[PDB]
Amino acid sequence: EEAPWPPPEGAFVGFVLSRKEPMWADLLALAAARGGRVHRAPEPYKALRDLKEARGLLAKDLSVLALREGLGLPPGDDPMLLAYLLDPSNTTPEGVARRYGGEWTEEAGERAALSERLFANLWGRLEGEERLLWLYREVERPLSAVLAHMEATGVRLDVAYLRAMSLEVAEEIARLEAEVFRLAGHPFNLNSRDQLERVLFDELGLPAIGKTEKTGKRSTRAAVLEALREAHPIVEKILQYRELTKLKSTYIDPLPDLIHPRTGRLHTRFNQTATATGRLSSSDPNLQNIPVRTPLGQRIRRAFIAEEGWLLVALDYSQIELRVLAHLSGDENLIRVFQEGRDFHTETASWMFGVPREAVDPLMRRAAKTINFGVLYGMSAHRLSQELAIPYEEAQAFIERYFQSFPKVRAWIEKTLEEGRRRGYVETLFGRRRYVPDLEARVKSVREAAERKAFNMPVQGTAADLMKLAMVKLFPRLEEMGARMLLQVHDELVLEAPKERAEAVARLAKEVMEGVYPLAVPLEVEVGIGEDWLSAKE
DNA sequence: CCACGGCGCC
RNA sequence: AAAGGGCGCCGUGG
Ligand SMILES: Nc1ccn([C@H]2CC[C@@H](COP(=O)(O)OP(=O)(O)OP(=O)(O)O)O2)c(=O)n1
Ligand SMILES: [Cl-]
Ligand SMILES: [Cl-]
Ligand SMILES: [Mg+2]
Ligand SMILES: [Mg+2]
Ligand SMILES: [Mg+2]
Repeated sequence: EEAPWPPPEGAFVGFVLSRKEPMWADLLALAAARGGRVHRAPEPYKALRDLKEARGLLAKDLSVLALREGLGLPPGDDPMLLAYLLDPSNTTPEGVARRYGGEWTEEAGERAALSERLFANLWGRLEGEERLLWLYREVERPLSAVLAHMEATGVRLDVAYLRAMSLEVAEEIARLEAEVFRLAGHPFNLNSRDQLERVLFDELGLPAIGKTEKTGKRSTRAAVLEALREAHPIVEKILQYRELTKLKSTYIDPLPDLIHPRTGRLHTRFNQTATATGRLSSSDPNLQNIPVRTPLGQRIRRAFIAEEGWLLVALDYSQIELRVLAHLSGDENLIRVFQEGRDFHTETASWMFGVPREAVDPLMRRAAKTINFGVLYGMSAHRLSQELAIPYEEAQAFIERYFQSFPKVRAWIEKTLEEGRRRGYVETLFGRRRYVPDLEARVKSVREAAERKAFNMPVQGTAADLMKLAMVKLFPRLEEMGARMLLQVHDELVLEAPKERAEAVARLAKEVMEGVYPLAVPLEVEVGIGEDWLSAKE
């Protein structure tokens, strides 16, 4: 069953890393399988040079390690991508092997054999699924090479700035904690919401605003505290303490340790088979949880900087999910908002707060956004009434008035649920599927939860599909200009270009992103250039 | 790791 | 008056 290295062209690779992060790992073993015959590499790094592509489970990760080693080894077929298209609950090689056959072990030869076996199995299961195969060939497979480039290229950090920030934030946390304990009259677990609830609402007697979801306790969530800002001096201190503590522990302190000593850069890991709707995920750091608006969240982006002689170019799709909803629903009022170049959240804020659009400040706009997303995407009158501190019947009436402004959105939700009940799944514009078997559940809460998943997925997943396709379309032209693609998070992409090319790069990227796919509304992209991510994000 | 819950980012 | 989606974190249980 064994055979000498090197393998024939087209064989499936298997590999074992010393740790899960390819930029940080040694390649313990490398092997390839073809016709069930397995070829094991005598010297893994040397053997990488024999391969023309990385074809097999986790191909992107081997490509990342190859790039570190100065080798252009593009990722090719990967059964993980096939499995994820078949059903996005398929997210790990372990889970995929368990579901479809075989076993994910710690031996390279066995992994190579499994890759071959899973490719055949899953490819067969996809026969005739032309829309999923289009996603595979035109989005997922080429995107894997883009993600390999992003992860291996990494991004420069201003480590001196982070070190200073850590000292400054620690000092401020200490001051805040001390002042909180003084205002409270005693020390307590400032990280315990149960203890906070007691201090705020029993001991200091502040009025409670909201109830927690499941247990109906007095909520201490940020929105409640924000509304109690002027009720007691302790409140603003708690809010600040919570945020500083969180960002220090998750970003400010860990980031400098993630700088790779060989590259001098941070190598964020991107995963394209991780979420239920098709959104990309990042880890080490998870970029998702860096706040956009707060001073410290902004200071964190200031720590992400361009290489000397380069600039960062940051591009953000403006309200892409709402534009997708306009497209999918065909709602005329929604389409009109974007055709007329208006801001959805400002327009609706003006409507719901009864003030002119110019009077909609960022605080009001933030409040409106939270209401819009909650209402559009399925919040009940009960929850809305509690959070808005209004009677139930008033919240129920607001919801009806809201959808009366966008009548075809409701029609779209209903049609989507009707077809989903029939088919057992829902789909994005490009045909990415999420299975929703609980649409036929008899238990009311179980069925209704399935419905909310079902009509949310086509919007979020289509937005994600669009970003991924834009990345695929942009990448080769970027490389032609000597530029790099570094980060993707939220609705944003961050590139790095030589200073002399940055303006041309910004123009090209905006164009490619705005024209990625024709919709019933235009796509808008905001673009900025700077030596750091914050300066570029403006 | 799994469950539960509140809370936090988009 | 059963609780928007996605992704996380922590706490509590094991
Ligand atoms: N509470 C929230 C917040 C966000 N989102 C989803 C919907 C839009 C997407 C991106 O968030 P934002 O960029 O903040 O929203 P936006 O519509 O693009 O508004 P803005 O112009 O302020 O960015 O995340 C959501 O479902 N629920
Ligand atoms: Cl650098
Ligand atoms: Cl379901
Ligand atoms: Mg936005
Ligand atoms: Mg949970
Ligand atoms: Mg938040």
